Amino acid sequence: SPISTIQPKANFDAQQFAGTWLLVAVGSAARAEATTLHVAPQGTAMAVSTFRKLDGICWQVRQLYGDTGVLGRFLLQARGARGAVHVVVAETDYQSFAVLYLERAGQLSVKLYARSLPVSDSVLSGFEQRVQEAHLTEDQIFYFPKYGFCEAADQFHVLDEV
Repeated sequence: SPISTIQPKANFDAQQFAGTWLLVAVGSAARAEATTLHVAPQGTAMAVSTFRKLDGICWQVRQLYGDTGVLGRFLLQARGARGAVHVVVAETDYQSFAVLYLERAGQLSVKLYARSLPVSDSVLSGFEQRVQEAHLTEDQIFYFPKYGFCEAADQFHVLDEV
């Protein structure tokens, strides 16, 4: 459980974390992009919508980040075939960036989100420093497009995992 060694944002505040986040980069060993997150607090848990533009069409996936009893630590419960996904919001100033850790089947990934572009060089370097500390190489870092985002899908392109 590599993600259990990660400290969540102290006194994580869902209210300040709410809103829109843009995916900047992902560090993962896991073997059409431009992603956007819409976060809305639901008491203790967080309702999370993910939007991705594929071949011009915007798709939306509605999920629920369940409260795990530790502020800043969430759980995307397993969905039969889909293994459970542990989520941790580590570093974040709520106003410009967020570094999140995800774990599935014991495999840790690190994601960098921003409120708007461009992201500061300091945050980018910080993220890179966190990626190597998670035992991931520079070649396991994937930077997403700064163009191609979308944040609205019609009823025919919405997947509800809630």
